[PDB]
Amino acid sequence: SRRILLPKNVIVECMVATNASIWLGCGHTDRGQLSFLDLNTEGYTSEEVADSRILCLALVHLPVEKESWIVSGTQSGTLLVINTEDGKKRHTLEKMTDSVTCLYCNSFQKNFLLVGTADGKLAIFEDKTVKLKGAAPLKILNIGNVSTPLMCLSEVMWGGCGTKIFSFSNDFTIQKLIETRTSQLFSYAAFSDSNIITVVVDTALYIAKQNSPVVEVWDKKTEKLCGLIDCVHFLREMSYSGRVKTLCLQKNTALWIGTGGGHILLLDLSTRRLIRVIYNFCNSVRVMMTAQNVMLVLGYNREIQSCLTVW
Amino acid sequence: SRRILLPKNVIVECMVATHASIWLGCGHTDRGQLSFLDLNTEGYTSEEVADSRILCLALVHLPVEKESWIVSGTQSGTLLVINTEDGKKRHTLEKMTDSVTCLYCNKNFLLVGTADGKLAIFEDKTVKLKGAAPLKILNIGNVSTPLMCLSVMWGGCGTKIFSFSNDFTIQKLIETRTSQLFSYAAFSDSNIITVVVDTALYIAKQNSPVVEVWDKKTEKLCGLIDCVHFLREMSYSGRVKTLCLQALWIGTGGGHILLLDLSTRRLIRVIYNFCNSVRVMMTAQLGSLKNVMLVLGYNEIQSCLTVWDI
Repeated sequence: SRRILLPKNVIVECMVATNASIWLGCGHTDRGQLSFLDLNTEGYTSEEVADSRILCLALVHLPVEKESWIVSGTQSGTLLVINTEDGKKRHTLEKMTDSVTCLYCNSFQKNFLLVGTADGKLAIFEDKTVKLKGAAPLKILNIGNVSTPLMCLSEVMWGGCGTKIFSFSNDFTIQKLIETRTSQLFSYAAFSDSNIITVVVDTALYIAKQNSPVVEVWDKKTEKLCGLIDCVHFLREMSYSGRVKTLCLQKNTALWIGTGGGHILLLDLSTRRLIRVIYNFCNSVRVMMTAQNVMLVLGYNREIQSCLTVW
Repeated sequence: SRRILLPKNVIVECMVATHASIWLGCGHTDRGQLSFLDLNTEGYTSEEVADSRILCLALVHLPVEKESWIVSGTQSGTLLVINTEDGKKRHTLEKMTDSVTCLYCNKNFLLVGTADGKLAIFEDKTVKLKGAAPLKILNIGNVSTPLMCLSVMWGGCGTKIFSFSNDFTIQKLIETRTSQLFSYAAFSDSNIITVVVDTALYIAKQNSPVVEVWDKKTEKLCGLIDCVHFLREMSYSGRVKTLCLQALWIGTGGGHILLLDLSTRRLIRVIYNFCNSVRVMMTAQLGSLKNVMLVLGYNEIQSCLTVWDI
């Protein structure tokens, strides 16, 4: 477990891992700046590659043809594809009608690039088609509207659009559509009327909402509330907001929760709840993800100092 | 609405009103101290009447024979009955096997819940007889599940809600620990301290900021009210101490009082820092057509009784 300090005032919007290194989208700038961080040497390099802020990143790897492409989704809707080995090899896919708010690589075996936009749409690209300039998506799913951003995808595929959880499979048709805005069992109603920010898929669906300390648990079959995890009460065992910022699952049993503060919770998902709790791990946990085995946690302190902890 | 300051360092464990004045059990003392407060003159008098702390009060009124008796249940299990008009008329009913933790007036009956999970029933008249035995004793729980609230009659024993109507059968027996799946597990694993019955059951648990709402028929959770989250619209504990129906009043461990709607579970009113700690909140009839709201709080201790009309 070591901490890697990023250059001062660097803000990280998005992050993807691959001498291990990571690609970063920068949020301290209104244009599209792509950064590269060597985890072994802690070296940081960046380049302006697009006209609008890079919101989300995805790494498309082609085992045949031996090529890795880094895909940047931007605030203007542009999908910029850049070659990992030769930066002079870069092009743009079809422009989205709104900002790109989600990038996921799925596999069905066929691999795909799923592109969620801010106007509630989900564009699907095939593995190979990412190499082609001006490439069009195989299909576009109109799941929401301009007011329901599609912000998270997890793996059948589950996703969050506004206050709705959606599911889709091979044919890319929306099978399950679950409205989470209403439930009589809600400990508090105002938290549940927020956009879903993250979805982790285990035996049940564990979702988090914007500016909400309550992780909701919904059932895949019955499409109803399974349970509630109130981070405020777990933290208090006292002025913590408990606002959930990120969810990360372990091998099978454990769930990491990064809160608005620097607090990280580790709960068991089988018969009890609380395993571990680290207070003031940073000032604010922003991103938490697994990579290949390894745990990456991006937090920031505030001038702004972003840090990447890894164990 | 007017507030009456009790003498300094007086602690009120239990409370019952009559017509206006109130009877108080004192908690600042290890023996059984009964106090009397005139709501018109704010005059306070007290007397040591028992050997152990008076935990509960009940006022048995007999319309025929025209007699009012004040019954005190104590920490040793003693049930002391005293005449309202003549204090020299006092006696003791059958000793309970453990401390008396609940006294309710319900043909009229006196229900006596104890700390070892038992409920003794006395008839209206039998309260006048020295050493009188109860009509029946229901063993609902055990030494570890005290019976602490009564409100058909519903009651709370440990983490279980029980029901009974004609005194010889426990009708409903509902385990409320099952709500571990929602909001918080440690809060739901606590003894029920108060129960209010309107259409669903609104229960509160010891050291819990979550008022649970259960269904009478399906015997399952209807909803949850988290006082911490309602108060935050910041270090408030939100620990519920008292529930009252009017709308639902909630007095918290702090000095905070919430007034929520039932049909819609929406927030009507919120009074912050009403005192340092709300302890009791109840309705009383101070005379003919006189419905009144009494709130006992405390603030080195200063207990106060706020009183307003409904």
